[PDB]
Amino acid sequence: MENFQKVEKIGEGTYGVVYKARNKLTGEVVALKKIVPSTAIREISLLKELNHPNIVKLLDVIHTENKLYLVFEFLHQDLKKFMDASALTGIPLPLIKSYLFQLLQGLAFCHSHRVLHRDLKPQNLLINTEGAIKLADFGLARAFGVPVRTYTHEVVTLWYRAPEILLGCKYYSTAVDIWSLGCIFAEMVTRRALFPGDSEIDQLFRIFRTLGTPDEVVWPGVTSMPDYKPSFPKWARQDFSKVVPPLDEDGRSLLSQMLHYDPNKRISAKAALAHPFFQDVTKPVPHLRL
Ligand SMILES: Fc1ccccc1-c1cc(NCc2ccncc2)n2nccc2n1
Repeated sequence: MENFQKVEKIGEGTYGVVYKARNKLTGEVVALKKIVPSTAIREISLLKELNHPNIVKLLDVIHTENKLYLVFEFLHQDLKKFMDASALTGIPLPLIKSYLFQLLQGLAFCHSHRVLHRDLKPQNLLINTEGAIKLADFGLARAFGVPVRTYTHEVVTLWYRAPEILLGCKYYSTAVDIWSLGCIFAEMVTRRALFPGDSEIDQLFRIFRTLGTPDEVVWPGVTSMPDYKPSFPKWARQDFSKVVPPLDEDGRSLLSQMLHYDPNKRISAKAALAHPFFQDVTKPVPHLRL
């Protein structure tokens, strides 16, 4: 750690403080994350090779005196701040589309290596002045787990959590990231979180109020999952035209596929990239005030 000068705290992450820092040597500006069982070290070490333009680069791992630090490529802003700033007029559809397209490429690459994110949210989707967006903290959930509360006791949000996780599936898949990204897509479009649950049941019931209570017809095997209760209320599914106006039919079609209940049938990142919604994708440059 003597090789880095902390510049400022840029966030309180799931696992510890996140700092902007400078490599006293090279002068490189990085993000430094404070987080060790050998299994966790091996998993993190493998992430050093999971390189892609839409994945925040893991530069190095420092483990000294039993304290662990991850060193990442630095990006200047997150999607949460950008959405808050763009709220009066909303993020233009071409930019939402470019961001969704890029995020799907990051997911497709990681998922091809069977690496999950598991905790996508606006706070870990990072943007630069060039119109790129990148996913931060990919693979960390498998290495360290996803706790109920962060190191600062902050509640880890449930808003983007896939229903199979909430229903107690032990061996959930890459589909959980597609669900989270669908929730984020809806939020960019409407300027409001889609499912802002404040407990596991409120999260689950919010999903059900919009998408309908799942049953054996739409999700074969759902009634067998650990946390499924036959006493869940039965809500009817809402039309997406009500849920995400004024998104066009291509976007609604893709969203509906990203929010399928049955994880085996939820669209993959690779298939989503081919959806007609991306026929006219471009790469606009966002207005960033840093
Ligand atoms: F991914 C994260 C989760 C939670 C907290 C921070 C992060 C977080 C935030 C950033 N940069 C964005 C930024 C820059 C300056 N001020 C604020 C944010 N960065 N940059 C690389 C990793 C990272 N992780």
